Amino acid sequence: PLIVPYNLPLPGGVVPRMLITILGTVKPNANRIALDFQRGNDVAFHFNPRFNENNRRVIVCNTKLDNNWGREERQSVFPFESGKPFKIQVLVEPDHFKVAVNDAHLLQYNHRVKKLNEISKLGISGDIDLTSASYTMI
Ligand SMILES: OC[C@H]1O[C@@H](O[C@H]2[C@H](O)[C@@H](O)[C@H](O)O[C@@H]2CO)[C@H](O)[C@@H](O)[C@H]1O
Repeated sequence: PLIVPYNLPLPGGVVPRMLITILGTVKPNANRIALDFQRGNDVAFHFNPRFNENNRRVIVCNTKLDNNWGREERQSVFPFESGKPFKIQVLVEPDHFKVAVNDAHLLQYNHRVKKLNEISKLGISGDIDLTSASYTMI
């Protein structure tokens, strides 16, 4: 497998029709998963499934600019399960990141960081075994 935290370069950054596919297994007793699309120190798109936030499972999305978190966008649909293999697909669209999990549309995140060509790293972290992380152009 791959080592977590894992950082995947996005050469020349992200562009519409770029599809990123993450395969992994959620650890038993997992607490968190995080995908961080980075523009230098800023986090353009933080995708953060939380398995126990006040005894609820929730996905938090946010952007971090100059070390400051913005308005969180929370999704209560939680297709992840401890112990079980997942597929995360992030499709870059002109106005948002489109996320599907195990082939089901999960959420959309309107681009707050506008310089898409400067979002050049994807950090992958959390309580998972990482099987594969790749991108393609569709
Ligand atoms: O917004 C993503 C960001 O959240 C941080 O935790 C927040 C928490 O979600 C919020 O409910 C609370 O009031 O403030 C905390 C600190 O901002 C996480 O620490 C961070 O990892 C990100 O996931």
